[PDB]
Amino acid sequence: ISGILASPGIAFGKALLLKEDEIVIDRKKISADQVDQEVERFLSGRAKASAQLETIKTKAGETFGEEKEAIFEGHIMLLEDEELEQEIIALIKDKHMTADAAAHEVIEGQASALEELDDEYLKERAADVRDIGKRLLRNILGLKIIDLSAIQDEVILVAADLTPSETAQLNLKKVLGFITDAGGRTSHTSIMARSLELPAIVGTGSVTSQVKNDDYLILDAVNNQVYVNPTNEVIDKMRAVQEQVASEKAELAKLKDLPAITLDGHQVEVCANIGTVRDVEGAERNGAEGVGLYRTEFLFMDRDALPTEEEQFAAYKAVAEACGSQAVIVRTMDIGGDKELPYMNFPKEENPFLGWRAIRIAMDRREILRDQLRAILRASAFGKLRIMFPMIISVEEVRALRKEIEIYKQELRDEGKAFDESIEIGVMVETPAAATIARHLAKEVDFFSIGTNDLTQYTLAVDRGNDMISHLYQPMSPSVLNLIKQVIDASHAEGKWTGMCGELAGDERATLLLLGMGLDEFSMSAISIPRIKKIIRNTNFEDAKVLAEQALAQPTTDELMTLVNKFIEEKT
Amino acid sequence: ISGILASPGIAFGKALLLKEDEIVIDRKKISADQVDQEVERFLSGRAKASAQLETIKTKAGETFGEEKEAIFEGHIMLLEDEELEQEIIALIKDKHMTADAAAHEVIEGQASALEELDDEYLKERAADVRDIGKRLLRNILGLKIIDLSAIQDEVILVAADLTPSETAQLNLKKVLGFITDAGGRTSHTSIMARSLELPAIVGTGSVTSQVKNDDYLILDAVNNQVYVNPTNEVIDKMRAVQEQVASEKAELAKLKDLPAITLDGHQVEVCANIGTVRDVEGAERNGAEGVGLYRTEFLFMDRDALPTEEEQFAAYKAVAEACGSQAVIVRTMDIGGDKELPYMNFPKEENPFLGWRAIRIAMDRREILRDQLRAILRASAFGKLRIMFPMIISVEEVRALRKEIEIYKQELRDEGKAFDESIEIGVMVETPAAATIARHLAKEVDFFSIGTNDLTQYTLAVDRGNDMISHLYQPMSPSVLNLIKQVIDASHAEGKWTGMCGELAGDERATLLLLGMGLDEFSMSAISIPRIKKIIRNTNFEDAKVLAEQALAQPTTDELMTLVNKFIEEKT
Ligand SMILES: O=C([O-])C(=O)[O-]
Ligand SMILES: O=C([O-])C(=O)[O-]
Ligand SMILES: [Mg+2]
Ligand SMILES: [Mg+2]
Repeated sequence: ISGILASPGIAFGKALLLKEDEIVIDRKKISADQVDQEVERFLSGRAKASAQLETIKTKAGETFGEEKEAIFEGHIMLLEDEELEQEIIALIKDKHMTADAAAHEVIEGQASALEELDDEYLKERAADVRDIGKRLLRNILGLKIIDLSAIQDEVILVAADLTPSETAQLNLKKVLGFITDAGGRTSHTSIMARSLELPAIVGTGSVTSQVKNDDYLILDAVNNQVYVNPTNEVIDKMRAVQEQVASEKAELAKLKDLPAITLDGHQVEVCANIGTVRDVEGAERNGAEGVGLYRTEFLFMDRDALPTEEEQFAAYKAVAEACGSQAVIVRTMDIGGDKELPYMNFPKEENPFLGWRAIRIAMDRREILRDQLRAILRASAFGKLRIMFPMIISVEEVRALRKEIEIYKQELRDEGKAFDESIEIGVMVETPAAATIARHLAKEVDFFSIGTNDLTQYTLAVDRGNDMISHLYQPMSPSVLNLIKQVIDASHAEGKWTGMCGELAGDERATLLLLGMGLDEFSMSAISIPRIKKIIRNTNFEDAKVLAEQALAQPTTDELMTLVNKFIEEKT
Repeated sequence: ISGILASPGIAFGKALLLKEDEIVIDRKKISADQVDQEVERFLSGRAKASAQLETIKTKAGETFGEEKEAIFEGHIMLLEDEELEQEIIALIKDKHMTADAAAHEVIEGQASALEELDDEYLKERAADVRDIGKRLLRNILGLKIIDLSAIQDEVILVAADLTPSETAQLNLKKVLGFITDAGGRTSHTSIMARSLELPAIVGTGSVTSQVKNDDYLILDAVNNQVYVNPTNEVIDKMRAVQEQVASEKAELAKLKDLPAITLDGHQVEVCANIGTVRDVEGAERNGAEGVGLYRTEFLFMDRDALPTEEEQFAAYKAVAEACGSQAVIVRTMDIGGDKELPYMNFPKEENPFLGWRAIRIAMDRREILRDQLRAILRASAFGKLRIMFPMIISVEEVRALRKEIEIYKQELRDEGKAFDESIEIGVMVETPAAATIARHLAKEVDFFSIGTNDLTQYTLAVDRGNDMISHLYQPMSPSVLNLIKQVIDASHAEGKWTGMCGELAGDERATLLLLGMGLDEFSMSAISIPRIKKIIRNTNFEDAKVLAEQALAQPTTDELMTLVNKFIEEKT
């Protein structure tokens, strides 16, 4: 069993397949003698659904507050609705339906009626009822129940795939790692997982049919294997591997306070990519100099509804303050990739990653763009904040966004609300357009950050979440690495600088190149900070610059890798 | 009603709605009277299914021959198999399911049984079974079945969307045009419609909800308006609008033979993109000097099976010969973005346009690449052909494919099979990767054709299919133009040439820029040949260079549109 290394670590744990068992309704009519057993089946499965809910309601009386409780209390009501035991019981008795057939039809009726009124609030109950519907049915049906937030024991997730949203809400005290059939190194799912410090392997093809619930697994995400029901002998070897990983952390932690300077005096900034306030420890721990990218999406995901200016402002305030004196590049919201914000019901697209994403959504719905930009400016009252925009392709877009920034700024001035007047405004360069037009853009913004995840996806036209072509996904191709050069240069030509938060900035393989190409700031998963700090400290910039120039002249990846390879053999 | 004009023309006819209708199975047990009913309901639902295939089968021993007719003979056989009649009947009668729920089950049953055996041949029979399940189930549930190839009367098609294959199967004598909710100017479906000279308007809000089956429309794909049940004095205005349209042809016609030479002596080629020998007619009609892109996919969607070496050869030979002295640029096959061929049953992808497309397939399944290249080469013994590859992303890919050609060349040599030893090989530059490494690629090929539909798509990360963001799909961006220039220049630096088969070549607004930027070859829908020829014949080339240069420095489309306009004002 072998996939793509996604997020590092070794994990020892029982398998939990997130793959939910299908609701198979028994459709054979029942007999008069059965009528009692079936009533009791439903009453039994209900009490069991009502159980799980009481223990999700008390959980949300804590880890979510005292309002999240009411939400789940309202659910319990929907389940224990006397219109339901009414209709359901009558279906079993009067039409000899299975308790599961009955539940299925009473629920559907209940939900369908609720929508058939012209109400947004009743349109929500119908979803609630259908979701309570499932819980009940699956409880009646005997099927297992999987609670991502409320996992009980230390497990390793095995699924076909995982959404960043799903990955968000994962209980960390309990999930030790995950493995998926599909995905790729550079999915937002894999990316997130890196800052959750959660080991993950993703391109497995078919883990979901090589692994069964409760198989003991060692997710070796150092050497890219999973072992299913391993011998004690294998476990022990894997425990030595686990320990060896810790020794490295220890040796590498010696770099924590050291700056990222090359042997010849060239300093670059080494920052962390974050998603949430909590990722900041990771950052402190790994010697971050600040935050090169704050993916605000992960906020919008962290919840069940669209965060207000108020709540965002609280959240960006906390991150700023949690970064003490250190700066933060807050990127405005990038939803629409492989980043579902489900609670919105944006319609399906044939190509989400070539779709209505990030900047395109906010510009379609100023409401969304206004709250956010407002929330960030108001929060730049309490920290050194920069603003950055995802998914820029045109100068036109940048200009429009600046207008908005200036409009929100006035509104703030007008309402006696403080913001850092000197706030720097930058643009992601993650689009072959933005790279092509970089000279121009460098004139309109304060800085760049290269998103090599998207730039690669788009340059090479390969979907970053698509295992089948992943061998074509090559951020280290002459294609992408020359676009990267262009961007960096365009920036310096205008006295501006370029960061990188794409996963390449964290890849040991790229550091010398990136370094020699004039990259100004490396933002990465906190875990990758020390190792990259290491190569930077053991590198001579001027030699890196000569190397990067011959590597980028190479016509194929291997010819290019080769140059890098020889250099590293000669230097070591 | 308006959307995005896709294919020019004005059609008059009754609406034919294309039913999205998705099969809903009635799982609820039926009552005991409903039995004779549903039994017969199945048999007749099937009689219909059987009937509709019966025309399709005979239209096959005509348009193709006995071997492609026998395909459906088998389909019929699988449909009429009494092993499924018996099973279906049993579940209606004994287990009291609807005709559809039984039929759903028995189909799924037979299909999974076939897959369970480890036989490529039966996995194919599986698919057929499922294919014919669909038709059976749609007939059982009386959902309408429009066989695009056997449309009775002159209609105008109205549909959610329309896939290239679908468009391929349109009875050209009876469908006079179409209108869809979704789509883009540059979607392959749109493009095919141009060579069929089929007026089309895509990307309306909701023509589906606004047009009734059998409404009288005047689809005006000249001015971008659809009239629903037009007033007779509107039926008149339009009829006169159609007159102007016809005179426009008559006038443009006069250039049929004239070369594409600017006033000051600069010549370019101007050719037709084609799909099928049948398009050669339009090309000759519109003064094409050769074929700049022979989208071989289209030939593949002209059939219900993968065309073998021999079928391809014949098809290519015909084209080569229907082109007389003229050169055809045969592109190897490009399946897998918005152009699937259903008969391949490839699996779904999250982003087809960033997925396993074109060359990525032929390289993962050599039989496909081999048959085809074999066929092209052999056809080159019969007329001037060139080979060109789609979706090229790296120098790696090109070398691997040339190496492939060389192998296939020898085999032909060894089998006593002529091929043009002079045969030139080039590549689509339609990826920002390709554009970026254009210099490198130019050493490795004889020529380039820039696919701006794709290049635009990836450079801007905007899906050619996605109407919601169509406003961002701008091949006339400073970003795409720059990349165009960079490619042309690459060509010229090696002493090769670049053509263009993307829709920009045919776009009146790019013609002066494309020209000024030194593009050697334009290839388009045949219908665009005269407009562009006209523009070319009436420009001064030197002036265009100056224009091009200016345009390439603009950071904004608008600013670049201005140049173009002041030119047109001052210069003819
Ligand atoms: O957003 C990013 O970090 C990227 O696309 O690489
Ligand atoms: O294939 C093409 O011609 C394109 O993408 O423009
Ligand atoms: Mg990105
Ligand atoms: Mg193309």
